Amino acid sequence: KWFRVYRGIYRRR
Repeated sequence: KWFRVYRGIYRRR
């Protein structure tokens, strides 16, 4: 996983 996600990019913290 990556760092804390945010509004604008689909990911998982």
